[PDB]
Amino acid sequence: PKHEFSVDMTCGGCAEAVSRVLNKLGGVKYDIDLPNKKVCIESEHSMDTLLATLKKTGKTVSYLGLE
Ligand SMILES: [Pt+2]
Repeated sequence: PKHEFSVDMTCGGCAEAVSRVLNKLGGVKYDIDLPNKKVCIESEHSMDTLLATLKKTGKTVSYLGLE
């Protein structure tokens, strides 16, 4: 599935932090829209796992649904 999340990223370091947690999880194809504070993730990970992984950045995260 393709999941979209709102992630409260402020700058390049925030976008990097998101990338780092997703890279460590593995099994994800993602793209990060820093200006609009959004992250789209295609994977067979559960929405739950993806939410928890994004939250490891410490940024506020919410779920914008399936794409
Ligand atoms: Pt930042």
